[PDB]
Amino acid sequence: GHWAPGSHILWRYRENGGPHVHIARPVTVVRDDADLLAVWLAPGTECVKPVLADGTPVHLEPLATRYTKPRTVQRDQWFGTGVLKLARPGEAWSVWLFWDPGWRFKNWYVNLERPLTRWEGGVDSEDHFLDISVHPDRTWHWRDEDEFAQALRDGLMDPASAGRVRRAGRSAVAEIRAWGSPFADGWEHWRPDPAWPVPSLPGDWDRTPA
Ligand SMILES: [Mg+2]
Ligand code: NA
Ligand code: NA
Ligand code: NA
Repeated sequence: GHWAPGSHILWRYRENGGPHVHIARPVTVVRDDADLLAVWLAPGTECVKPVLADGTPVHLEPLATRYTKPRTVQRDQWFGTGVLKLARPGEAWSVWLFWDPGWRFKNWYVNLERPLTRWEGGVDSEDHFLDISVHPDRTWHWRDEDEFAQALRDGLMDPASAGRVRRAGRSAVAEIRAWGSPFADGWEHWRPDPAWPVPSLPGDWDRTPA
């Protein structure tokens, strides 16, 4: 069914090309219905993320080896300001909103990704490398095209799957140009309940969907 608002769930990503969870983010359900899942990732939340096995942050590893060196997982507090994440069922992206301090809206970010798979504890995806940034003035640009390219060269995607990601990118860009959902929907005015606690990272955050 659908989770009640205020419910705590996990928003997760698998490792690239494998079954194990490498990102796990406890989030609070904002909305969950036939048209949309919306969740809030609060500052200070304990999350899991990948790191290189030698301790190098993934983003700090030179691009040539970023996707080839062995990885492990680390638990640590979410860095920086909170994120509201929105995803339509079946859609090969989610849209995340970020604000500067004092809730001054900054941008929407379209994260191209495998359509979320719902399971008992939350939703799982696989990241598709390419992102889009959208500004309040309705302009847009790609982000992480370099990572996308490298991931292709390293065989993390085959040309077919890469084609599908770019097709999704073009569909999201058509939505941005049309100023469709969720851009036009006023999520930038959304605020969390100040009563909501910060959700904990469950000890079994790594369990696979049955
Ligand atoms: Mg991404
Ligand atoms: Na979506
Ligand atoms: Na709007
Ligand atoms: Na919006």
